[PDB]
Amino acid sequence: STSQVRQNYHQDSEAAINRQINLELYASYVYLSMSYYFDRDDVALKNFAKYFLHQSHEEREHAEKLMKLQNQRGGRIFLQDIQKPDCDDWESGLNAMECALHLEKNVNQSLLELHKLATDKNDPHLCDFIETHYLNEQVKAIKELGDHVTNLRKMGAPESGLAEYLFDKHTLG
Amino acid sequence: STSQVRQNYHQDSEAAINRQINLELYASYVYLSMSYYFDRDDVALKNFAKYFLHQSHEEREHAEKLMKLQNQRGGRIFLQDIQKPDCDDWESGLNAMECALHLEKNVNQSLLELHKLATDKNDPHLCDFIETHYLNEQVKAIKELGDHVTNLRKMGAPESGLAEYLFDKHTLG
Amino acid sequence: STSQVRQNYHQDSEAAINRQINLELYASYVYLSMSYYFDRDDVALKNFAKYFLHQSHEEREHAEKLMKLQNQRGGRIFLQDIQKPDCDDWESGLNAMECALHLEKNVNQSLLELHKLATDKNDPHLCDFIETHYLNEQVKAIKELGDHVTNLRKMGAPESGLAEYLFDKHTLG
Amino acid sequence: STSQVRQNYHQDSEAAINRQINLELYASYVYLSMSYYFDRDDVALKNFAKYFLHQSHEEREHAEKLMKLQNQRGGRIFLQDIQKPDCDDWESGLNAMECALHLEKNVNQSLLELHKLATDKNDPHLCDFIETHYLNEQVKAIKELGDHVTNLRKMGAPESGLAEYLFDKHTLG
Amino acid sequence: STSQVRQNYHQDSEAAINRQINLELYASYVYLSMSYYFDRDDVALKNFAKYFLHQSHEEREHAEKLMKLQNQRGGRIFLQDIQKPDCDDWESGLNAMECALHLEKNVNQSLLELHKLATDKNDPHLCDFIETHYLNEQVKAIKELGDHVTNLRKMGAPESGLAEYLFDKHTLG
Amino acid sequence: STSQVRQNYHQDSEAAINRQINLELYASYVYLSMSYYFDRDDVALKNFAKYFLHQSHEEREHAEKLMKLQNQRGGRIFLQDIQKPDCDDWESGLNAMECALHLEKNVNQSLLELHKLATDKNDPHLCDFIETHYLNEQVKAIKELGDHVTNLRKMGAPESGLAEYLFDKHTLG
Ligand SMILES: [Mg+2]
Ligand SMILES: [Mg+2]
Ligand code: NA
Ligand code: NA
Ligand code: NA
Ligand code: NA
Ligand code: NA
Ligand code: NA
Repeated sequence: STSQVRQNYHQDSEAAINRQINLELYASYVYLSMSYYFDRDDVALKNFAKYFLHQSHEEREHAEKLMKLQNQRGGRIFLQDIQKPDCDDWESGLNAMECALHLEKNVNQSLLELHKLATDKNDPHLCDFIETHYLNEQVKAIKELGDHVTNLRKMGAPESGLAEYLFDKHTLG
Repeated sequence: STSQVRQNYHQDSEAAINRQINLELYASYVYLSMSYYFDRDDVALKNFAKYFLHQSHEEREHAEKLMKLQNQRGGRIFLQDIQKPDCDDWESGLNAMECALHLEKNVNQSLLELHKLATDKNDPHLCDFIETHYLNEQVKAIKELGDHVTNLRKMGAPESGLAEYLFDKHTLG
Repeated sequence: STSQVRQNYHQDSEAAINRQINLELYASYVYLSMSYYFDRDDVALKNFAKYFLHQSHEEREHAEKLMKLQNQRGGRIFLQDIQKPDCDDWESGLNAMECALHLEKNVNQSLLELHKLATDKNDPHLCDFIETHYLNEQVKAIKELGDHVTNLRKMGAPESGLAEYLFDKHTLG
Repeated sequence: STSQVRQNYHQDSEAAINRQINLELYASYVYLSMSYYFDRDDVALKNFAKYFLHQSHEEREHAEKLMKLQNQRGGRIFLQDIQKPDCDDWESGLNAMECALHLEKNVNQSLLELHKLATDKNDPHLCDFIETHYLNEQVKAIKELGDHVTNLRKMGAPESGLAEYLFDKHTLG
Repeated sequence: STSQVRQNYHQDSEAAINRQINLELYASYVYLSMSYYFDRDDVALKNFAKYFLHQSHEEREHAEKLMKLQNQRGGRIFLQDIQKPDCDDWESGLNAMECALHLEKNVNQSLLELHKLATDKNDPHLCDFIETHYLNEQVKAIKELGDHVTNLRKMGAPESGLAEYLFDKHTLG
Repeated sequence: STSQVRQNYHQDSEAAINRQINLELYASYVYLSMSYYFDRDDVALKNFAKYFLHQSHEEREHAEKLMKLQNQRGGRIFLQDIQKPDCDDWESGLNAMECALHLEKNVNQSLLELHKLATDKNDPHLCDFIETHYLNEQVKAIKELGDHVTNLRKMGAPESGLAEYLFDKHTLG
């Protein structure tokens, strides 16, 4: 039953990796939802749409990198349903950015727990994988989203549609 | 409630489009599952893996094009859960190709039903969209998969691991 | 007696590093043996030979990088005899790949123990050195060797000399 | 009061980061002092001067990278006075190199303590930041300075002004 | 005790030069503080941050040019502590620009006093050094900062976060 | 038992070739030891280190060329342990060069005996192999090492660390 390549790879780590794959695919789908919300004719913030579509594709890449890890270590990928996002309508550029920030922080929390599990199972390969490819990426993503939220709020989002328009143009464009 | 852009776009067409978006995302996820099955150390058919990863990404693009259509016509996208694929283990290159063929034919059946609905609702824009971007793509995809299945079977797949190896190399490589 | 550069570098870490240098040189010599086995006129698998010669040279590089580490930290290199490989005759491409996989897993086990020692001695520099340069390299090497072994077996190695011939051509060539 | 981006970032880590920023700025100022000592008409070792000016600028960059970290994690930078170096007159190329070595080892000790704190607070992001950007840099810097000191001493520094002249020319030039 | 190069270089001029070096290093550190204030996630004015980081680096260059002067004339550099800036929190883009203007005017006042001292000691070399490298630079810097402050105020800074956002984009970006 | 390619290749020649392979691998390991001795922080002669690392790699190439010969003639390679060098500490650049000269002369002596054996067994192919690839190489290597030793001694090595420094720079650099 054991993969010929498997070495120092705990079943709990394999299970946590599968959970993280699902979480990354969920995040990708959330960002997809936000992108096409901004593509609506009654929202019409093209650069918000592009920003979130980019984020969605990046999240898919993260999921695929975790799947690659799973196979590299000799674990077995078990996919689950990708839950629909909590929203169909994201209300505003600012609200979408706030939801993105919350999502990224939740993903980061899951990564930190994954790292803690790896550490407890003395899996330095897994630990350094997470550190190299995920943790810093998360920190950057959270910082960027915080900057966006701060700027939008200072500009007067979401009540100033001029605010969101000009943010779309000058920051995301 | 009606989008300012909406014209000659039936609610039933909007609903069918949402169903098709979900189906395309499902197909993408199925192909993703197959790709990383072939990336397993105990399967190790890299070009099968690449082929299915490519198919997964193409399916995601098809879904995004349908979402774009939905917004273009003034419909509203409603996302649903993306169901996990029926399999974790696809057994063989031949079996995966057969499942892909079955999937593509099911998607094609759904597209033909969508076209029938569009025709009944006298929506020539939607009909042409499906014809131009989806129907011929499906016919080509089905023909290619049928060619793959035929070749694999003639070569002696799935019992001839040499068969699958050489197919991976010479057709998909 | 203490090197002017030495800082947070435990004697046990220095000793384990010397052991790892010897192990890397041993692995290099093993791969050299396999390469020239495949260069024999009665084996004549040129791309197997090239593959293992490449592996031998890579192993020498790994050993030299550990020696560089030892000097960087102010430890002192103590070289030992490089034991001859367990085999003169590696029997087949498949058998050689299986022995390579076993060797790489043993080296990986030694690296993991080295990491554990570093961790226990609170030597984060050493830990991240191992993580960055060795652990992922090992995981990749093991995965590749597992793929090779899987493919060879599925093709019918080692009884199908056609199998090994075609693997030599299409994968390693 | 808590930054919107802050996650898994302990107050003690923030405080230690501020201490490290100050230490890096101090080191930069020390190297600046040494550079312009070697620019004196009665010392006149241009390549020593360039070497230490380079080191000063590198130290400033390290400090700025720590400040960037602090903001990335949502901590708040608190700057302190940058203490003047212990010397105005560094006496010789050899003495300056020895003081630089001592300084670099002290900075390294502070980095190791920072890492230990990060580890204790289970901050893998901070740990890998230190490992990636600082620890190896320190090891290299210490090794280089040790090489310089060794060479100078063997050449006959600081009593052989010919020694320092030729070292300036051939190593640092 | 007298440098072999020293000629027409008064001790009071040497002392005033050392004071100016310290002042330039202080200004550099102030600008550094402002830069990373604007890099905070709750401020998030990237082009303000870049502007002040640039100013900090320029101030470092000014200090180094004065140190070079000191050595050229045969005076001896005596470094002092670099005092921390008066603020950790610069409150707004406008407030930071106003503080920068005040700082630049104080540095200019110190340069004018240095020039007056040079004149009184009949040190035309020192006088023309100050005139060529510093005085016009100061006049330009003050004019630019005044323009920034004027623009920000007219735009409605600091109460209009839109004001600061758009200034960051269009003037400093 | 006899290789299909074997012709005019005496068992004694095959045995002597295996001995020479081991000797070449030993010499490569000796040179490796010397290289990293010169990489020590308390020796710090980078160009000595590079010179000996180059020699080590060349020796490995010589060994591989002999292994290739063995297979070309239809003999069978039998590897032995590679003995550790007689020294961990090579004391000085001059001492290392003297040991290298002694080593090269011993290898040359072994090559001459190999040639004599070939001649006695009327193996002109083997004779001309040795003549073409090894004997002249040895003569050149010995002459170069003698030049190095002569220069070092005349410069005042090993007591003049300035001597070794400047030799490292001007001859080996
Ligand atoms: Mg790490
Ligand atoms: Mg004038
Ligand atoms: Na992610
Ligand atoms: Na499709
Ligand atoms: Na290795
Ligand atoms: Na530093
Ligand atoms: Na200035
Ligand atoms: Na040789």
